[PDB]
Amino acid sequence: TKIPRGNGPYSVGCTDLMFDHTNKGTFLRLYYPSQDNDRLDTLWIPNKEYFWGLSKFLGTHWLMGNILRLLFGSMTTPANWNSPLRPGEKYPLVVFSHGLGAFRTLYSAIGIDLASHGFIVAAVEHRDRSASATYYFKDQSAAEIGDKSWLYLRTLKQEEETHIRNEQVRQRAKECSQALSLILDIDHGKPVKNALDLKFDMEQLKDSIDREKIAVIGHSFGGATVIQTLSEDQRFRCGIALDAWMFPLGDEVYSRIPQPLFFINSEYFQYPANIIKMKKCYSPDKERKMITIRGSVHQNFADFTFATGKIIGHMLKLKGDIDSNVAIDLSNKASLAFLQKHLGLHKDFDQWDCLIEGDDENLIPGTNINTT
Repeated sequence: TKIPRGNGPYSVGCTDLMFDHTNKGTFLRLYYPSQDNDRLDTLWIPNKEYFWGLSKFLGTHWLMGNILRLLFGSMTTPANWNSPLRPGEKYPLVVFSHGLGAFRTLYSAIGIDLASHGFIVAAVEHRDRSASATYYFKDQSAAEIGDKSWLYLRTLKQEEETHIRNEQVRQRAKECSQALSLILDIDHGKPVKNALDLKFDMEQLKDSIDREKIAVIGHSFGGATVIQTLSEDQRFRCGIALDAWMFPLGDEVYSRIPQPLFFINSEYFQYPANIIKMKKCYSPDKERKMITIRGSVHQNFADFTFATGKIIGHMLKLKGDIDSNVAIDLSNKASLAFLQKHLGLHKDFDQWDCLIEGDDENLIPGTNINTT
C-alpha cells in the first residue's frame, strides 16, 4: 500500500463498530493507539458493494465497479486490524466526517496519523445517502448472519439540492453527536453488543477517553458537517474543516459556533461563493484560522490520492502539483498543533504552530480567494 504509515510514536490499530444494528444506529471505523504492532493488515475497502457504489457515484457503468475491485480490492491500509488498545492512558477523541461519495474507510491516512500521535479517531459512516454505499441490518438475526442491507448514494435534481443537502447536513451532525455519545457511553461502561462480529473486545474502551478533549474533523461535505455539529453540540471543543463545501449550511449556523474552528483548504478547489461563507464565520470574539496548501487538489485529503501513480493520479485529479505525502503531512501537522492548542494537550505538537499561521513554502496564510 502507498497510504502512509502514521508519523507519531504510537502503533495503530483499527476496528469497526456498529451499534445499534439498524439504519438509525451508529457505524464507525475506529483508529486507535495499539499496545502491539504485529502486522499492517487492515483491508482498505472491505466489501464489493463499496466499489459498486463508487462506480455509481462516478456515473460509470457496471464495468468500472468490477475494475476498481480488481485494482484495489486487496489493498491494505497501515493499521493492525483488531489489535488490542494500548492500556493505561486516556486518549483525546476525534470524530471524523467523510465527503460526498465517500464512506468511513477512505480517510485512513488522516485517521492513522492522528492515532499514531495518541488520539482515538471515530470515522463515521453516514446513512444520509451521501455515502457512495453503506449498510445496516433489518433485525438482530440479520446482524448475526451477516445479512446486510445496502444503501447507495442518492442523486439529486437541481430543484432538490438546497433542501436535501441541508437535511443531509443536519442528519450528519446528528450522526456525529450520536457516535460521540456511543463512545462516551462505552467509556463509562455501557454494555454494547457490536452488530459486527469482530475479535476486538469493546470493553477495552472503558475508561479510555479523555472526555474534555474531543474534536470534530471532516472533509468537503464533512467540513460543512463539522460546522453544523459544533453549532449543535458543545461537547465538541473545536473543529477542523478540510476543504469545506459550505453550500449545505443554513444561514442560522454562522452565529452559533462558539468553538475554535480551523479551515485547511486546497489551492485548486476553492471559489469565491464558498470562501465567502467561511468568512462569515469570523468574528473578533472567536478563534478562526485558515490556511491553503499550495498545489493541492480536493482529493489530497482523501486516500485515493495514494492509490495511483504520479502521472495517472494527476490526470484523474487525485493528485495535485504537490507531492501527496507532503500535502497530507502539512494538513496533519497543522491539525495536531491546532488540536493541542484548543484541547489543551500536553504533547509537543506546538512545534508545528507556525503551520497554523501558514508559514511554510507549501502553505498560503488565509486563501488565494480574496473576496469579502
